[PDB]
Amino acid sequence: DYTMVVIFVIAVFTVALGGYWSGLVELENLKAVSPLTVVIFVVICCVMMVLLYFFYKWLVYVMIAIFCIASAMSLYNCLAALIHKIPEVRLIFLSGLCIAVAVVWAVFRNEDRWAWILQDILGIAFCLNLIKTLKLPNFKSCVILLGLLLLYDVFFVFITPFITNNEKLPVVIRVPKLIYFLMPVSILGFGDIIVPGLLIAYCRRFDVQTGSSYIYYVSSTVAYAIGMILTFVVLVLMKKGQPALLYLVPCTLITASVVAWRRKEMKKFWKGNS
Repeated sequence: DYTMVVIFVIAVFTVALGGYWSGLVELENLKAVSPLTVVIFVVICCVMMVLLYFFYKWLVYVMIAIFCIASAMSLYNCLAALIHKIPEVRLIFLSGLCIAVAVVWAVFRNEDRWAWILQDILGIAFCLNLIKTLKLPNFKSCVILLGLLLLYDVFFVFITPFITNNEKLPVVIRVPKLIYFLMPVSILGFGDIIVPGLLIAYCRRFDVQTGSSYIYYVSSTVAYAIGMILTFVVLVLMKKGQPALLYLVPCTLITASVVAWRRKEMKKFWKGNS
């Protein structure tokens, strides 16, 4: 099907652009001018999932509204830069366009014919903003967060078989089967684009901080693409829904570690340039 080639492009240029955009912000700061909170992150986080499981009805609409507002803000921030490069009334027009798109998507949520493109655009903007704004301070935090979320995925795949209202969470990216375009789905969540996206952004940021090159950014992006290809290959071969993190976290972490080791730049990479 011609969706494993489309969702591979949507989920790779979003990560690559987010990492490059994050490194572009860091270049201006140089020019013009956590290990203990993991327990709280685990607690609070899983509490949110428990609340979603217990109060799905009246807690899916608040999640939808939060997604609408956050995606509208992120889309405005993303589209602002492109026009800032191009040589206020225009800014308020862009804000109106973004809020109109968000409200149109919110109204047309269950129209599965053309709401998927609006959800994909809003989600791409949201991920492109979360990859840039969220600043992981050091590779220790990157490893901790990626390993924790890999363990969360493992729990996802190891608990659901034991167990086995009409709304749909907007946390996912939906693409129909692009072979005759009812339509089936090709779902890829936000946590498979953001969580390694933060690591590739950190690789680009560290590369910008240390001299001027593209080794870490290119290596992380290539390894992420290869991990996505491996995920698709495993999905095709074994007729089972395998979480993408399980194949995206090792491929990126291992290659970052190898690049750091084979460059005498591990100590700074692990501690941070600070």
